[PDB]
Amino acid sequence: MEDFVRQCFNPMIVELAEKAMKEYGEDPKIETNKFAAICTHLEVCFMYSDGGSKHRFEIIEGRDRIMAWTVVNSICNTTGVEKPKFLPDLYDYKENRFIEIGVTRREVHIYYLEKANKIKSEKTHIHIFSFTGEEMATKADYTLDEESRARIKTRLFTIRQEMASRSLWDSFRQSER
Amino acid sequence: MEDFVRQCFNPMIVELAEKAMKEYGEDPKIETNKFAAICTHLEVCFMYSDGGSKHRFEIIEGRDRIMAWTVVNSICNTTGVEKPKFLPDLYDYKENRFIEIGVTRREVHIYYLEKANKIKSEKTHIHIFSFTGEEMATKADYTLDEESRARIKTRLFTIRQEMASRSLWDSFRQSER
Ligand SMILES: O=C(O)c1nc([C@@H]2CCCN2C(=O)COc2cccc3ccccc23)[nH]c(=O)c1O
Ligand SMILES: O=C(O)c1nc([C@@H]2CCCN2C(=O)COc2cccc3ccccc23)[nH]c(=O)c1O
Ligand SMILES: [Mn+2]
Ligand SMILES: [Mn+2]
Ligand SMILES: [Mn+2]
Ligand SMILES: [Mn+2]
Repeated sequence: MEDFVRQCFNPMIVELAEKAMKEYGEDPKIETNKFAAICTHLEVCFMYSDGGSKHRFEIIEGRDRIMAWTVVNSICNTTGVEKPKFLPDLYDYKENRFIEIGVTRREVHIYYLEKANKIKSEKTHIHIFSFTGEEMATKADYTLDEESRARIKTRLFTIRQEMASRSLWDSFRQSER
Repeated sequence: MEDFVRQCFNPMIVELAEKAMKEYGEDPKIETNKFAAICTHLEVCFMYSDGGSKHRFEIIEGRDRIMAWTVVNSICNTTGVEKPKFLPDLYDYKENRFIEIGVTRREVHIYYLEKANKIKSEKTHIHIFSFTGEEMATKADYTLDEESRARIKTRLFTIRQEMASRSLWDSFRQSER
């Protein structure tokens, strides 16, 4: 599974995931499933910010803590939108809202409720994806066009198939909570 | 001059410049001219990467050292281009070359020679801008279109005028070497 991650994900995503795990005392060599989950979530967030017009989204995930809050606070001062208690993943300049992106191996509705009642913030938009092709967003507002969401859902589908071909999918799908 | 920097530059550029100065033992409150020079160089590099087609440029400046070399090494493994000895500022996916960007207050030809004989690498492309409107590149290959270079040269012109209106230009133009 470790060799699959460094093979199907770019070195920039792999390095970001390795730093996030080591910041919590986890070895990517041992918790290889969470290693892949972080890479997958990072890849989806980067594809999400490329699926609209130019400069429509500001990336917050992947940045270090100080720069991430520098971007968040700069937006709240310029646009007046409320400041989130936790770091979101994107900001929609067109819709004037923060975006939280989730990638689940289980069911898409369980992850939305778990992330909605955990974020608590009324303004932050939520958009969940899954490896089987489902997606659900806040109030059915999927932000992106059907073509940009299709390449994200197809990308997750391709990842699921490659690990299934490598007999790594069921161990990955199982270890989510 | 310190109040001008935090006013005319976004908080993301200001925070990046403050970190770069503190990594060398310099206080942005005292060396305010180098504080502005770092912000200006960062702003030009970010506008440069927005002046072509989407995904035409990869940003290397502004990243921390580990991520910057992660991007550089990933490009040298994917495209086979030679690995630079020093971190460049951008990579041109269309031209398959690294880009070094310079912003000088003096003359544009002195800065090109000083940066050419210092980089020594034959493949790295050089592109210098100035606050008065001059620009020169490697072998007259300016990479960008005249419209994208115009908004960069106009931006530097606007910066020069605001500090001149604040009686800060001549102290800034003088402290370059
Ligand atoms: O998309 C998501 O599900 C998502 N979830 C989070 C949650 C809730 C807030 C904190 N947190 C973390 O995961 C912190 O990191 C670790 C938490 C626990 C164990 C970890 C082990 C290795 C690496 C990171 C870890 N934070 C988001 O920014 C986000 O996008
Ligand atoms: O554009 C350019 O002129 C440009 N110049 C450089 C030069 C040469 C390589 C090192 N270096 C530095 O400036 C390092 O930082 C400090 C060097 C010295 C003093 C400093 C004080 C405060 C903050 C940074 C400082 N490096 C580029 O990446 C680049 O883009
Ligand atoms: Mn996140
Ligand atoms: Mn997320
Ligand atoms: Mn540089
Ligand atoms: Mn430079």
